[PDB]
Amino acid sequence: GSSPNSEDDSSAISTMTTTTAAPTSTSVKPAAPRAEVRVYNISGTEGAAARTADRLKAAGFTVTDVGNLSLPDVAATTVYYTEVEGERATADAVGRTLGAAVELRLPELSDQPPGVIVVVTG
Repeated sequence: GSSPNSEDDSSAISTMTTTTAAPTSTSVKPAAPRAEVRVYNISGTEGAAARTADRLKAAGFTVTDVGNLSLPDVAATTVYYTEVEGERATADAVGRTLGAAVELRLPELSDQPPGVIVVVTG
């Protein structure tokens, strides 16, 4: 007999999604060198003097430069430091490496040496 017929027609809906990326600005700033050591041999002798610089730079110190220079302020094998930041630490170690008289910023007034110096007499 009589059967119910389809009403009209059913509709449908939907949505659409979008996205966007954005660039990130990242910059790095240059580093600042701390404290340098420099081995001065006053008379010129064996490289055992420069050996203090070698082990030191390999220990993780900034610059270790070796040259022959007449220090008129020293009269004995002397490892000099200044007390800026902690420069006393490196020369306190090297003074024992070389086996020399370790001294404060006293040669600083006498001659004015750069940073920390290791003076060896020969």
